[PDB]
Amino acid sequence: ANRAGRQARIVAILSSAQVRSQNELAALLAAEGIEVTQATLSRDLEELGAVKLRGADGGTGIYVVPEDGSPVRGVSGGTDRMARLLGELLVSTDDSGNLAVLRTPPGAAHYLASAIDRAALPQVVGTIAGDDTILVVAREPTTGAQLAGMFENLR
Amino acid sequence: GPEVAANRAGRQARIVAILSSAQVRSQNELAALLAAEGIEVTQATLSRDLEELGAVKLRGADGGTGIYVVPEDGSPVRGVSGGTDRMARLLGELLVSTDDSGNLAVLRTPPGAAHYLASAIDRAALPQVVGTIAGDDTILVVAREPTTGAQLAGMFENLR
Amino acid sequence: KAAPVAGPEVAANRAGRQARIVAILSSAQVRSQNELAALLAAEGIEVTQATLSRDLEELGAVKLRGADGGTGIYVVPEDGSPVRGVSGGTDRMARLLGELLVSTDDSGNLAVLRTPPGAAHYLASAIDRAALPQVVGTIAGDDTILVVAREPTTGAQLAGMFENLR
Amino acid sequence: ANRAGRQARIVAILSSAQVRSQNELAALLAAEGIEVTQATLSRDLEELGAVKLRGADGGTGIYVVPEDGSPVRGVSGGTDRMARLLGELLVSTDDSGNLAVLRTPPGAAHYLASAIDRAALPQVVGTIAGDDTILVVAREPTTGAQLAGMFENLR
Amino acid sequence: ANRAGRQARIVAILSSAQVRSQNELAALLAAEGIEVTQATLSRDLEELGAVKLRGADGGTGIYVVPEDGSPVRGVSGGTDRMARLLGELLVSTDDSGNLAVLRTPPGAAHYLASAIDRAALPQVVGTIAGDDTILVVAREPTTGAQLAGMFENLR
Amino acid sequence: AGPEVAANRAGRQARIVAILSSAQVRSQNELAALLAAEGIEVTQATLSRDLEELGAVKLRGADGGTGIYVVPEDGSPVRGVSGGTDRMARLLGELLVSTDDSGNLAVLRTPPGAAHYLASAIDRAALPQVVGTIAGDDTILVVAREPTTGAQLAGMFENLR
DNA sequence: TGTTGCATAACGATGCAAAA
DNA sequence: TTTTGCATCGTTATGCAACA
DNA sequence: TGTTGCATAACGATGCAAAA
DNA sequence: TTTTGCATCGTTATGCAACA
DNA sequence: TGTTGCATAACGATGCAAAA
DNA sequence: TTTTGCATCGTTATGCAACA
Ligand SMILES: NC(=[NH2+])NCCC[C@H](N)C(=O)O
Ligand SMILES: NC(=[NH2+])NCCC[C@H](N)C(=O)O
Ligand SMILES: NC(=[NH2+])NCCC[C@H](N)C(=O)O
Ligand SMILES: NC(=[NH2+])NCCC[C@H](N)C(=O)O
Ligand SMILES: NC(=[NH2+])NCCC[C@H](N)C(=O)O
Ligand SMILES: NC(=[NH2+])NCCC[C@H](N)C(=O)O
Repeated sequence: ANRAGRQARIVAILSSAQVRSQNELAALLAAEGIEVTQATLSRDLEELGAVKLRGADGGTGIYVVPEDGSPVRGVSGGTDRMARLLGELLVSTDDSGNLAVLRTPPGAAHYLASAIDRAALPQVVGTIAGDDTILVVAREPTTGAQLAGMFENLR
Repeated sequence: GPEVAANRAGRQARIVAILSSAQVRSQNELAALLAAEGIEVTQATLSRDLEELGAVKLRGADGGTGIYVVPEDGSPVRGVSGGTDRMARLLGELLVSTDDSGNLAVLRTPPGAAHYLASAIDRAALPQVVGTIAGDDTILVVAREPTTGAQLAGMFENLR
Repeated sequence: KAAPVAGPEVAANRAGRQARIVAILSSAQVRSQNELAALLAAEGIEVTQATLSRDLEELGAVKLRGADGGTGIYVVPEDGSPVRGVSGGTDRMARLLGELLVSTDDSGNLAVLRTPPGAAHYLASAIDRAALPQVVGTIAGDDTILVVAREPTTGAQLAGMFENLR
Repeated sequence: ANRAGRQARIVAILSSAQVRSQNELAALLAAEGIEVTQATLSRDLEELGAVKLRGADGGTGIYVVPEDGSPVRGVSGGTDRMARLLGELLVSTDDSGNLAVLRTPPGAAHYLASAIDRAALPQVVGTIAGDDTILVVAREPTTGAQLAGMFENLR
Repeated sequence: ANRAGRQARIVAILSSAQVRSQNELAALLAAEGIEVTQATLSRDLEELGAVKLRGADGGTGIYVVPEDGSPVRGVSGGTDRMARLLGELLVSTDDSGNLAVLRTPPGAAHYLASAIDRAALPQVVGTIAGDDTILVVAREPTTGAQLAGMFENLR
Repeated sequence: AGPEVAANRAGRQARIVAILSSAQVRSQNELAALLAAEGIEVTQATLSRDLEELGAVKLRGADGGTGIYVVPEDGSPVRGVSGGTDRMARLLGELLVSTDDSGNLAVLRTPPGAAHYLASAIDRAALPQVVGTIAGDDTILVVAREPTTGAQLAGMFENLR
């Protein structure tokens, strides 16, 4: 029942049991020989990298050891990221009234359009993408003409 | 404007927004940043929300108390699956017909409803589905072997 | 036609029934609501004329006189081709609106609605059927809808309507 | 005699009033001088071509005179129609298992895919369209190979 | 003479070899008995209809004999073509400001929208298609109202 | 006085296909001229690299040798040849989230909206073992042609980034 | 049927003292 | 010098009732 | 890592003279 | 009368370095 | 809040007799 | 010879309660 030897037995338990909470982890260890208290397990999981992952509607969650690196890749970034994509797949800029008209390679529309929404520009009312064209609605007083050139200057 | 909504649709979309561009490490903290927009809700629902959103409190700070992150569509959380409570709702609201062929399950919906339903299915991340793909009034659900298309169709059927 | 024996298993709700209704009215000569209830029954779909009336009323179906004498047939306007002359329709749009509407905003003659991912097209469809006289038409992406207000109505004005209507 | 001068006054009433029912049409005529009974109005509207149109969720409906020709163009046809479209915009046919893979000109996918659904082929489980590609799922025992060639033979 | 018997042996070589260049075609013939020079082969391929086809990212290319007729069907035409499609699947025209609103049969949107882009109308800033609706952005001074009626007059 | 094109491949290429479609280009240097006629100055070196990635072919239209340039229209890939990975491999390591399979199907996942973009590069690749593709928003279905299997395709995409 | 607040149990991280 | 347990309190989950 | 220009080799079409 | 080779020059491909 | 059945009023088409 | 009204009955709409 060594200290560093206990954690190696925890890893195995997790990779074959839906461990709900730390209490139930004391049990899975208890009936297994090794016996500890909730407080200390919280410490092991801490340094063991383990986390409490769950499905999209999977209630409480389960403790599991992260594999490759990051267990979850959450929602994308902001402005600087859009700038990079923008320069990568922006074909042409144009405007008409409060409207800015972006043209992209076939199918690339939605991807770029999303990156734009992500940046949450205060001067933008929202976007709509087709296949090779995006409409960017500017909010008063800002004009589509402005946005048009605006996108240009970070392509 | 933009004038957010006074419902789950509005609040949730607003929730993911914040958690994405901020360092939220506690549910009550979220309730504060929401209040900072005229969005007042109790921690009870917030718990019910980011649980339906599939949000996880990953330890970013090298010490216990970590941050909140919401898995980006297309990149479901590796390891877990759970999620039906909602899919079951939309399923009894949008499902027109179930049918199958081979390892494929063919769901039908009203016009335009295709993508919406499939999204809830993707979040459900069912272990027996490899993934989904939607058109306008049709969804294809790829059953992962040895599970069959017929079998999937059955599930969707008696689950509404 | 659709049975779990040799075909697609229809649903036990409005979604399923309605989609099945339009199907029949399209490939058949239905001239009475009770007749519809029969052809539906012929598929294990049993419903009363009360709801059928509520259904094809929400579907925007009309009893056009095809037979040169009074008693005509039923037809459901094809999306993109709304009925010319009338507009009415909110009861449903109002429902989906309070369920899918994330945010309302505007600019010029445009009203910008936001929805959850994928919900864009679904909502816009209910709006198209509503055929509001002050909207020229709609167009949806994935999480965004553009509603073109017809002059002199303004984008701001439309945004307001959608707002307090949920 | 007079019976034909009355109908000309009915046309005008309709083009400027939300006439709900035939009773309320007797009223609109009554307070206007001309007076008749429900039974006969049913006859006038009959031969006048008038119909009771309504919005998608517009409740009861209103009597109106059809303009150009047909007031409403309802849901499309069936098999023979698909055949026409099919020959018009089908680029290539192929298959793999229970799957038939149709290729169309850019964007034409959804249109053709719809025409296919309309035909409601008993040997088809449903379709899904992208931009220039459609997937047609065949139902056992029918194979995608069959459908593939099937489409070919009516292009 | 023998000149007509050599080409028949070239056809076969091509239908079973990735012939990169004409030099390597002299070799494939050389070690086969028949021997000629680069200059003359250029002439044979010329009248043999053969062409140098290649994949989308398939480098140099390969000589192959066209089968049915045209080996490649390239990007679509221009204005007169759009006119044909336009009359075929245009449900209704309308406008609001610099915007023209086209309505099509379900799913037909993207197809027609593409044909419009193809015409590259100088008075058009670009288009965006949904399912049964297209938005056509006019460029100043041209108004959506103009475009709206413009489309009408070639339906 | 019009749409302001871009100063990159995205802009130039889209502009290239435009010209080749509505014109009779019979030489690469000629293209460089018509491009220059729009403030688009590039060397024949890249133009060669461009219309090679576009899959353009110099088909003999004029009854004599010197023919014109045509770019195959999406949905109508060139019959006979396949080649094309250099680009698909790029987008693949940039947009591919996860690979999975089932039966004759390969299921690729991408970020939101990226689905169609990736699938397009795959379609142009015209791989002999793929019958075709179809994309949603964050998912692509790749139909492997027998005897090739879905699992097999998944593998390829995997170790190719 | 779907949703939210309230009040309470369930659960996890950490200071501080004792033990190996 | 370090590790574990105790005890505490910040944090998250849920039965239940109210309401629409 | 992705891209473009430069300079150079690789490659293909054609006039002109000799050969079958 | 036609066909092939020589030689030439317009056309296309690429190693390499520069640059971001 | 969304939905469906039940029972009832609202509504429209038609046979048959009287009126212009 | 035709047109309108009466009266009837097939057809469609809805308040209300039950239920989820
Ligand atoms: N699917 C296509 N190839 N469409 C071509 C035209 C696209 C249209 N302008 C849009 O972005 O909506
Ligand atoms: N209204 C339409 N766009 N119909 C075409 C799409 C139909 C096809 N079953 C799909 O869901 O992809
Ligand atoms: N995942 C996505 N496809 N996002 C696109 C969002 C913006 C896009 N213009 C729309 O119509 O909503
Ligand atoms: N123009 C495009 N977006 N092409 C993408 C093609 C992807 C796939 N073959 C589909 O039809 O969905
Ligand atoms: N089947 C549908 N998606 N219908 C809704 C269409 C929404 C909008 N009118 C568009 O064309 O984009
Ligand atoms: N934002 C969305 N459209 N989500 C639904 C995605 C459904 C399916 N995975 C697809 O890619 O088509």
